[PDB]
Amino acid sequence: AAPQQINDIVHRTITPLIEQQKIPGMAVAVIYQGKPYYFTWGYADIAKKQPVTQQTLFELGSVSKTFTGVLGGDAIARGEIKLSDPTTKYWPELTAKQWNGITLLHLATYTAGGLPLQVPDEVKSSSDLLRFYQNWQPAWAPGTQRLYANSSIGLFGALAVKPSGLSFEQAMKTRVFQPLKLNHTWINVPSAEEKNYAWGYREGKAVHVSPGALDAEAYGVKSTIEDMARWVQSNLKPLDINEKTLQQGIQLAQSRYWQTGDMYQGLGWEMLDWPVNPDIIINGSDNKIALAARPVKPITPPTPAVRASWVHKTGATGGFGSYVAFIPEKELGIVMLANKNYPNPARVAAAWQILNALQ
Ligand SMILES: *C(=O)[C@@H](NC(=O)Cc1cccs1)[C@@H]1NC(C(=O)O)=C(COC(C)=O)CS1
Repeated sequence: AAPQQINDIVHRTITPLIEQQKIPGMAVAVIYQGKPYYFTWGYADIAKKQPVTQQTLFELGSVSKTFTGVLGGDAIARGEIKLSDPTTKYWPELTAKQWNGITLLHLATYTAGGLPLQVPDEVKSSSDLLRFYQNWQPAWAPGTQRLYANSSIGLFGALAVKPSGLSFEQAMKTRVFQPLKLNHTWINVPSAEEKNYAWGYREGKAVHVSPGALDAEAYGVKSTIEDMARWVQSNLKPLDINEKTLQQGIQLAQSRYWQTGDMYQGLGWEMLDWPVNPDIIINGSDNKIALAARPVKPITPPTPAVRASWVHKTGATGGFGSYVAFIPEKELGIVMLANKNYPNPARVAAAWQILNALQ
């Protein structure tokens, strides 16, 4: 069991959320004074009456970008890449003139100048990808507008692993998942684990995310509530991580590279100063704002990770909705995994109500 205050706020917050949003299955972890407390509701498979458990795998959707950002941070710490490196250093075939001046930093932080939200479904092979990026015309100069984009950070992740000689999946397993003992976190779910893979539900139909180019880097990780609680713990307290470059990569992913309004862009993670205005984070998570182009101000040098921050990331696929938020100064965090893609503001409002009650 958990402290009664945790049980109380979680039951009082999540129960009406599930009823109002018609969520079939949900798992929540609260990290309180560094320790995890787990809660499950509902079904991973409705028709087959399989309950959500602490071993159920959920599609994290864009929460995957936090792993990509940390893996990139680890590569920086290893001396393998620098964020100021030009994109063309790692992909010399990207010869089109618009790529002159676009750095890894711009890719990682969605500031390359209008790379689109999605890689087109028609783009599958590395030859298709090259044609896509060679034909793309920026709307803005690099480093002026943030436009959230799988095609931007997805390319960052693919290029950041090139010096290592490893595939993106192998780099992620060897350099992030394995050192942190994330033993049930997968880019590709093995056959033997399919029994634990929840179905997502979209308009009442059971669905799983479809393959797409750069999916692993941008939205393709599946994980359990236990592994996600450990991921939060690791990002809350990197000084407990023994592998020095991973410790440093976690810190670098919470550095503040750009500001827009009151939010700061990290590597994958986004941050605001704590205490936050809850209306700012709730309303800012609505796709009307979160997917819009917004002007950025550079932070030179990037601010080293600030402990008194609200650090967070939403994620979705067609059938799933996920949210992670944590406050390093308070040793406090939350993971919310659900097998329905329900509106971002409802996730953020519930998470803030829980964490604010426990601060
Ligand atoms: C990040 O979470 C992101 N999801 C993906 O790009 C991965 C997906 C694979 C299949 C469907 S989404 C954002 N999620 C969503 C969503 O609500 O699912 C978006 C909504 O898109 C528009 C347009 O409103 C944007 S991409």
